[PDB]
Amino acid sequence: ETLNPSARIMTFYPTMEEFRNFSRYIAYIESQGAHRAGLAKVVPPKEWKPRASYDDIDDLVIPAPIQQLVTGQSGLFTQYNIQKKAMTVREFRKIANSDKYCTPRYSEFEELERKYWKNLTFNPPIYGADVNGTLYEKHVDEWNIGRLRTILDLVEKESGITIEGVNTPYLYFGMWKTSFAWHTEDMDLYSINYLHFGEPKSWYSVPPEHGKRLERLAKGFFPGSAQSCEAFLRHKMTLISPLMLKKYGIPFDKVTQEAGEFMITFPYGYHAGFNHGFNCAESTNFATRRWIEYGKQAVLCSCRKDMVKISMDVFVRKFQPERYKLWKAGKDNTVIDHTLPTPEAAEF
Ligand SMILES: O=C(O)CCC(=O)C(=O)O
Ligand code: NI
Ligand SMILES: [Zn+2]
Repeated sequence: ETLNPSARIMTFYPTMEEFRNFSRYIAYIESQGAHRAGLAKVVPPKEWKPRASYDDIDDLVIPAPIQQLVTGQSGLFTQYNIQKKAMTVREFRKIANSDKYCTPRYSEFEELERKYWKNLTFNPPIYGADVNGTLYEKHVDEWNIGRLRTILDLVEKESGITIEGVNTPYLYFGMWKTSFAWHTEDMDLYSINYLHFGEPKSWYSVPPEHGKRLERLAKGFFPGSAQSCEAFLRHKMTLISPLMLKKYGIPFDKVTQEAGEFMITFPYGYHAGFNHGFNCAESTNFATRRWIEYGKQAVLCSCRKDMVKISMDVFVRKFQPERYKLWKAGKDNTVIDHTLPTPEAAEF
């Protein structure tokens, strides 16, 4: 409980030498207590760039843009997705920067944040989300979201299963007021998010050690949804204002991600946020040894069946051989300490 005791969102500025080993640097920031906030920012070296120029993706296709309809009141909302026809990045950007959809004028972030929560349910925006692809140049070896080199790859490499968006990269083309609802990652994995260009992306995060409190709140406020899946928040449709969190004593922090910056989310870190205007982000999941225990206890959506589900078997057999027999029987009653860093952090 001694590292990052206030559990506030931390920001890191790795040197080029520190930057080169991804898994090692994650181990480092966890040794600093970064994981306790559920979310961390990493600012890459000035020298580092994922791609020389972004003026050649104009014809990139967004096959399934989503119009985000939001209904609700008193800081509690549900988001409904309407799939729109395919469109190109040009067409998206022109719509995004049009007077109908562009960022309103404002002075400070808190003003814009207020505008977001006041106008969430009006003028439904369009989000170019979940686009399969990468904007990295193929020769970039540092923090390449396409090939992060973590133990998550045991899913693809050993068992030959590709899960789109999970061990493959996703692109997100945002515009003003496009939202991502409160969620942890599938199987309570880590996620990494790089903002390639454009207006900022703002984030809310709840410390993993208080994630159960957010779940109780959500269940209380959406009792119908709670009855259908135990894990209805995994639907990613649930929006809850910071005013409501504050009212019910749920600790959280806020951070704004700027172009050229990484965000890292940690296992069982609930997060949500919105885009300030036209931008493009790239995202995927990854794992560390610490994640394995979260994966084994992750509570999954029960109402759908096509939901992302990863067999933990290969991970327990490889990294926890001494409890594999116990776990297969279902007698593994390990309790997770959310304040503990990943073992790989010992050297720090
Ligand atoms: O930018 C977004 O739409 C949300 C990304 C996200 O939830 C993540 O990177 O874990
Ligand atoms: Ni996420
Ligand atoms: Zn469900």
